[PDB]
Amino acid sequence: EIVRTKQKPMDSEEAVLQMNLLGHSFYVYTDAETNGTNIVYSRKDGKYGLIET
Repeated sequence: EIVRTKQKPMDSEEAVLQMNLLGHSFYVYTDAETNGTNIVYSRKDGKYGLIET
């Protein structure tokens, strides 16, 4: 419910909320304290996963 434009930093829990509001399987964003690019995504067993940098 808030995007920049195809072609703000948040923590893991907030990215997941955005990931689902849009209905995506993964979401790329910038981390708050590290300021690095992270990726949260849904795993098959229902749990969430996160990739760093």
